[PDB]
Order: sequence, then C-alpha cells, then structure tokens
Amino acid sequence: MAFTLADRVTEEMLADKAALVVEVVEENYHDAPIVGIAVVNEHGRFFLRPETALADPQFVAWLGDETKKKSMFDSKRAAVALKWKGIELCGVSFDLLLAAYLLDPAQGVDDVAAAAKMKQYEAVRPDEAVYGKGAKRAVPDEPVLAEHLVRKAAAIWELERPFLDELRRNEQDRLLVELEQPLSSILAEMEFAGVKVDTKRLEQMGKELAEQLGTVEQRIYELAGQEFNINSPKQLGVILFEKLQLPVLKKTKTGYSTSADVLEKLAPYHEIVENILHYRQLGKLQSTYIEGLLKVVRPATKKVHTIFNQALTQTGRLSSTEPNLQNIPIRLEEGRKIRQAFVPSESDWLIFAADYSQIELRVLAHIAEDDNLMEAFRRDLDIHTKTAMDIFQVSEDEVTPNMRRQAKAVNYGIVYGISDYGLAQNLNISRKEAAEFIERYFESFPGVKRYMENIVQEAKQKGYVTTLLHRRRYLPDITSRNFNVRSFAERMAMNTPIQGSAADIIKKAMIDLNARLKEERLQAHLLLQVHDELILEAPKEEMERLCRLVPEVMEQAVTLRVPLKVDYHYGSTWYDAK
DNA sequence: CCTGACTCC
DNA sequence: TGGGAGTCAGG
Ligand SMILES: Nc1ccn([C@@H]2O[C@H](COP(=O)(O)OP(=O)(O)OP(=O)(O)O)[C@@H](O)[C@H]2O)c(=O)n1
Ligand SMILES: OC[C@H]1O[C@@](CO)(O[C@H]2O[C@H](CO)[C@@H](O)[C@H](O)[C@H]2O)[C@@H](O)[C@@H]1O
Repeated sequence: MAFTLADRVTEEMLADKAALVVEVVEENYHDAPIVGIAVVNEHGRFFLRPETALADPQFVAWLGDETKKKSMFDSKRAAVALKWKGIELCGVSFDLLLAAYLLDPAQGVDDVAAAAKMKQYEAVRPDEAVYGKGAKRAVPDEPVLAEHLVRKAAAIWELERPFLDELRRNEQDRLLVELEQPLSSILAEMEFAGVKVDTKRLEQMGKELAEQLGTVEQRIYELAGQEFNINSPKQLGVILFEKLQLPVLKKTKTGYSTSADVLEKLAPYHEIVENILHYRQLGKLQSTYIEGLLKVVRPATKKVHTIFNQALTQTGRLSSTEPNLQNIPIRLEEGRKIRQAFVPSESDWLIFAADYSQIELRVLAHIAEDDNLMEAFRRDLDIHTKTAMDIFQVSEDEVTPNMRRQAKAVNYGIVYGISDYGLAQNLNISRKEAAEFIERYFESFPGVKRYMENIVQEAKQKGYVTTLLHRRRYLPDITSRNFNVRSFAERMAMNTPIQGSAADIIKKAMIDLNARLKEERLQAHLLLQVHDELILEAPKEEMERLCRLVPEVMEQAVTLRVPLKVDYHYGSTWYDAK
C-alpha cells in the first residue's frame, strides 16, 4: 500500500471528503499526545507529523470546516485530544466505531481491525499488534507507525459504504447519523469541560473517615476476639464460619460467601456482621470516592474529566471511567455527602439536576401495552403503591411503607426477570409468598406477562431484540437446550428493549437539549449523564429558564403511550441539587 | 490477572 | 435462581 510520508501540508490533502486518523495511543486521551496523523482521500494517502499539521493554518482550517467531511474511528477521542490543543474538529460524517457498535455490541469492537473483521477486510493490523500490550506498549519507529495509521485510514475509507449499507438494512442508519454521531460531539464537550471539585472538602472528609475506619476496625477485632484483614473475604470467611461457626448460607466457586445479602441474613446470630457491613461501606468511600477521586483531579484547575464510553454496553447505555462519575454515592447520608464536593466551575453558577421518574416502568407500560399499567401512569398514580394494593390485596390506606418497598422490589424485579427465589432472597421473605407476589403481579398486569412471552418468542425467531429507536442486541443463546444459559438469554430478551429504549430516549433528549441551549444563547451546559438523569451547571440567573426548558425537552424527546415525567432541582453543589 | 466486595441507574 | 455498569484491595 503506497502512501506519502509528507513534510508539509498540501492542497490535495484538504479535499472535501477524507478518511482521517488523529492517533492518540494513551488509553485516557485527556491532555494526551497525538503521535501521528493520516489522511486518505480521492487524491492519495498521506502521513503527517503532528508538529507540522497542527501548526499549519490551512490544515487546522480544514479540520474545523464542517463542510469538509471526515470519516473516522472514535472521533470523540480525536476531538477531545485536539480540544486540549485548542483545535476544533468539525464535519465528522461517519464514525466506524459507533457504526460497528450499532451493528453488534457483543463483538466488543475497539479498534479498526476488529471493525474491519466484520466485513472480512484484512489489509490492516490490530492496534495491540503494533503498539504492544501492558508494560510493553510503545509507539514504533516512524515508518512502522506511518504505515499503520495510513492502513487504518484506508480501512475507514473502504469500509464506510459497506457499514452504511448494513445499517440501512437494520433500519439503523438514522440511529447512527442523527443520534449517536451528534451525541458523540456533545459528550466530547462534556468530558473536556469537566466537573469542578472542592478538594479541600474531600481531604477533610478523608481525614475524618480515616479516624472512623480505625475505630470501627478495632471494634470489629474486639467482637471477633482476633485481628484479621476485614477487606479479605477469604480471611473474613474463616472468622465468620470457622471461628464464630456461623451458618453457611451460600458458597461461591472459591469458598464461603460474605456478600452483603449473606451478612444481613446472619444478623440474628452475631452483631459483628452489622459492624463489618459498615466498615466495608466506609472503606469503599475512602478508597474510591476520596483517595481514588483525588488521584484523578487535575490539580491546577481542580477539575475531573471522565470519559464516557459510548461503544461498550450491550443495551445502548453509556459508561463512565477514570473516574466513574455515574456511581457517586447517594443512598446513605454519610456517602451522599461526597456530592458536596462537586461544585460549579464559575463563581455564582449553580448545579441543576433533572431526572426521569421511573422511565423503565413507563417504557414497560408502552411496550407491553398493558391497560392497567398504562392507566396508572396516564393518571400519575403511585405505581409502587398500586402494585402493593395488588400483591397484598388491600386498599390504598392499608399500604405500609414496607409494603410499598416490597412492591417496589417486585416492580423493578419483574423488569429484570427475577425469580421467586431471587425475590425471596432480596426481601428476606418466605419463597412461597414471593411466588404469590409474582403470580399476583402478572394476574394484575396481564399485558406484561404477554409481553414477556412474546419478546422471548420474537428473540427465538429473529435471533435478536430491538429498542424504540432500532438499537439491537443479538441473543444466540435463546434456543439453548441448557436451562441456565437459555434462561439468562430469556431475561436479556425481556429487559434489553426496556433498558435500551430508555437509553435511546435520554440520548435524544441530550441532543434536543443542546440544540435549545445554543438556540437561546444560554451559558448553561451539560456536565454529566447518569443513565436517567442529566446534570448541568449555569449562571444563577439561568435557573428560572432551565426549570422550564430542561424538563420540557426531556419529557418531549419521544412520544410514548404514557407520559414521561421529569423531576428537577438546583443548588450550590450536586449534593444540594436535591 | 481474577474474584468478590462496594457504588450507581 | 434480577437487568446494565466501574473501581478497589486482596490473593
Ligand atoms: N428493589 C429495587 C429498587 C431499585 N432498583 C434499582 O435502582 C434504581 C433506582 O430505583 P429508585 O430510585 O428507588 O426508583 P423509584 O421508582 O423512583 O423509587 P421511589 O418512587 O420510591 O422514589 C432502579 O432503576 C433500579 O435499577 C432495583 O434494582 N431493585
Ligand atoms: O476512546 C474511547 C474508546 O476507546 C476504546 C478503545 O477503542 O476504549 C479505550 O479507551 C477507554 C477510555 O479510556 C478505556 O476505558 C478502554 O480500556 C480503552 O480500550 C473503546 O472501548 C471506546 O469507546
């Protein structure tokens, strides 16, 4: 494969259609080096050194010109890496990573070679082959690097049409071009903006937490009558089941279980298990949300810059890494206070948080076309209280807080394919009763039962299931004669259209929201998405408008057979936006 | 490196 | 024997 190793940018490299590689080898691309550039177009194939291309006003103009279309793989990586250099990338019309992800998330495509494999294209090497793995990872000699980048660009160039053609067959071309690609740009902005952190506050919490860990730790040793590593499920298992001779409720492949659910069930036998649960909760707060967070905060700006992986989950959700900002504590007050350290990036700005209320159950209502479930949402009746009246068979006045919590476990459990065994274990109730709850639920919501039957049948017949905006998940195990394997696939068939349609909806909402913010020239911008919620920051003056704009855009992103409902709060910190 | 903790939706 | 994720310490 012939290419030019160019010393300067020329006009023919700046055609209005090109495959473009802007190579960043560090896995975390924030403020990461760009090691090489390749361009393939109608005129030839070119390798450029970054020092050259990125200092060249004409190349930089071309990068930022939206009418000059680029085909890429992982354009968000390149866009953010370029942002850290103050260079804008526009005109990305095809992203091979996102295309491959839509065609089959299970393939785990994460380099051009793996995408190319999908079309039996082999004139390109895997990145790991060129760079090496782990401690061996290195950028090779220029001629080797240059050929690799050029070959990746040529693969993207040749693969665009084949991938677009299959997406069109799957009814997924608009999902790529109107949803995932625009979202990629929005996520790039979110990651690059980052979220500001009050490190003084975290360091203080950390100091206090260290004190408390020491106290809980020593009390646990007193209760155990021995010192041991409480963070070692192995050592803990000996203490609990050999020394204290507590009952063994569950084993894993390696030994005794010490899961939270097991320890809770052991509470009637020894008080030490409650202390241990507390200690493990505190230790995670310290290790992860204090120490781990502080490790990744950029010290001069005090911002953290997560990476949203847009091409990983099997259902169409995002994930968040380094750090994960989608699992910041909220359920326990001690941990929830971590959110006090997430603050606005400017003076006199505020945090604004908006979340869909029960979007999975509303989606289930839509997809199952269950009259009773649809009517509950159409009239905004409390769905957990409704299910309680049904499973316990009482009037609304007789529903206690605990009954509602159990009904809630039923409501979400059904969505995730729970068995009577799993429900009984989660609620710690008789399995006979758990089975009755499930039987009563399906008697009350017969449309949901038909849905579960139908979607498993569809998966068996077609080999995959689909979401509202035509995302797909293949389920080859659905016809397995093996009960365990088939059962897991049946649960995925039931759940994926629900979880995945919910992901589709919030993604479309982010695009519609961005458009409106820019339309109204507001300074407000997105910081985070947490599956069914959106977190923004804005100058305090803009709260009144956002209180109207954000929930309307979210509720109207798609139109279902039941309303969507969005709650919203704002405050001086993420904690206070409650 | 894998497992089993913890955290979120 | 409930769906989808990431990080951490221990081994
Ligand atoms: N028994 C439960 C309860 C909750 N969840 C999970 O935790 C998420 C958040 O649940 P939650 O906030 O409690 O849902 P709500 O319906 O909004 O609860 P509530 O009306 O009481 O505020 C759910 O989407 C689900 O993924 C679960 O798996 N099992
Ligand atoms: O840039 C995100 C993009 O890159 C991939 C590899 O193609 O994931 C890499 O980067 C992630 C973000 O740092 C890492 O978490 C991951 O380990 C690394 O392979 C894709 O998975 C992805 O969407």
